[PDB]
Amino acid sequence: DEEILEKLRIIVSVGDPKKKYTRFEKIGQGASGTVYTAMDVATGQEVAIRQMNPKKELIINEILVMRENKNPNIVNYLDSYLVGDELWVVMEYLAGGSLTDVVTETCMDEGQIAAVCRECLQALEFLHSNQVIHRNIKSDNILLGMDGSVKLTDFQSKRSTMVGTPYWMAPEVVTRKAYGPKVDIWSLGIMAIEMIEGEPPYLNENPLRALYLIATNGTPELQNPEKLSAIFRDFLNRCLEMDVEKRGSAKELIQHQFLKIAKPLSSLTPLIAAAKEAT
Amino acid sequence: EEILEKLRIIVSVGDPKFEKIGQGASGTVYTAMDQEVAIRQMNLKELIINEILVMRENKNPNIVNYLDSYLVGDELWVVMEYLAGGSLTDVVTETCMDEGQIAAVCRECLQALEFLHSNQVIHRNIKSDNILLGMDGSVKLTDFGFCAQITPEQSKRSTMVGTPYWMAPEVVTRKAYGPKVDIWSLGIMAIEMIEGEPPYLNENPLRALYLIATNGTPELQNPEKLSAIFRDFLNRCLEMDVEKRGSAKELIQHQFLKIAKPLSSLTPLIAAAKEATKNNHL
Ligand SMILES: Nc1ncnc2c1ncn2[C@@H]1O[C@H](COP(=O)(O)OP(=O)(O)NP(=O)(O)O)[C@@H](O)[C@H]1O
Ligand SMILES: [Mg+2]
Repeated sequence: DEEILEKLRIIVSVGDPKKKYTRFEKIGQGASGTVYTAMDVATGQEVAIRQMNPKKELIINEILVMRENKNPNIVNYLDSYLVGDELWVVMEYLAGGSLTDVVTETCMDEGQIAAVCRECLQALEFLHSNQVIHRNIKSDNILLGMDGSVKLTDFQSKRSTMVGTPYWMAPEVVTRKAYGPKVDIWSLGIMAIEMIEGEPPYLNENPLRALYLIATNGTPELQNPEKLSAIFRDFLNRCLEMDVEKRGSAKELIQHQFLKIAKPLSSLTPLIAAAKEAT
Repeated sequence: EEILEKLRIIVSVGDPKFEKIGQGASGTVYTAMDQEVAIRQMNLKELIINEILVMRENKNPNIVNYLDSYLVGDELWVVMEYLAGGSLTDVVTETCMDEGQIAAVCRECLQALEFLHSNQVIHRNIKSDNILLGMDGSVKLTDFGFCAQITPEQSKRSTMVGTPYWMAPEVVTRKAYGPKVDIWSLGIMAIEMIEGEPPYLNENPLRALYLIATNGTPELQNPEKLSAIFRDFLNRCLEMDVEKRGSAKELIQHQFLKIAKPLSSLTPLIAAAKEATKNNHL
């Protein structure tokens, strides 16, 4: 408990978070811990707060790592507090909802998809340079701002029965091989397909059949290949190479020509407006 | 929306009014009482609805008793009977069972299956992890999330449902299949009881699917250690030809079951498993 506490108390701030924040509202769904949205009473900034507390954790190290390493395209650590038999971690939050609501209720054009893909690749290049693998690049984990900001958020037994379909997972992942950061590039490709088709792949499959198809055939079958520009199709091909060596890195894909048709992020705000109206 | 209203409509809206057993996935499980009772909580589909409805409508002494359910939006609760003897997995994984103890478990499982199959229900997820044990050596089946309800109208399924290592070949290859898929899975559970693990467990789940699809009837590591009668029972459970494979009704009459010991013979296995688990944690 010594090492554990002391490191906290270096970084954790003094004060009562109960007075610094108002308008708490549950949204998680912790584990691990419970996650609320709330508002800074001094600045009006809206934040997300996770309250938790404990077998052990890297918690302190991640916390330390994320306080030292921030990036505009991820939701960043803001502050932390030890509150009684609890720990509170305060992180950034955005009010424009998830990419999956946009994907579900609108039809994105290639310029908008390129804008999103570019923001995500900026997050991924950053994370990968810090030896972090997200592992869950999917529309549910992309948060949008009212100004069109884009941030990544939220970053097994063989005997267990599979419940959800792990549609975003790379072949090397589903076949339980050793794997690296490029699994995130695969999931990005899947997410780009989701944006253009308006729903994730494998929707009509059992988890096991989907698992088999991913391992065996790799990329899902494009429902309507004719509809995509050559340059978008090239970008997808680069993301969804089954051979990890041939698959692009985040750094390389940042240079891809598809990203150069990206609209300004302001082009996403009409999509957020549609999605909120729809929901 | 529709499915969640359906779920809502099954649920009791009464006052549940908090010991812990262990936290699984989908979601985490807990102990309690009000008669000793076991309660599950989860906070999000049809699998839940199916499980609840199928359990409600198919009560039987060899099936874990469903009691009630209460939903709180957010989280959802399912209340079942508590079996304090743990799972058959703890036993096969930490102890050696004799043929008499194995026959006893097989008999009880076959009783559950004959009942389910007679009610047009296929379990599709038979494995030691889904067999729970009472402190008196009771043997009960759970986990009805993946069960299929068949009809003369539609008597077969073709979907890859189950857990790879226990799935029958006709299931993994997406052929039209029926209740006897459960008999295959029971045979694999018998292999767990002999060897500690189902075949191919060291392989990744997809490798296992391929091996099942290609190998068919799995081979024992040491067939010579088995009695001829036990070996015959296994052969009948794991026949590639569905027609030749035994039904639950048929296998209940098999000579292997005649050597079953009293269910009391299982409590020393439970004790050993408990002690082993304690060993593992320290
Ligand atoms: N009615 C019950 N009585 C006693 N123990 C139970 C009961 N139901 C579940 N358990 C146990 O409580 C734990 C619950 O976790 P759980 O996820 O339900 O099992 P698990 O199957 O091995 N994980 P999963 O593969 O996702 O189902 C397990 O260890 C079970 O053995
Ligand atoms: Mg189970």
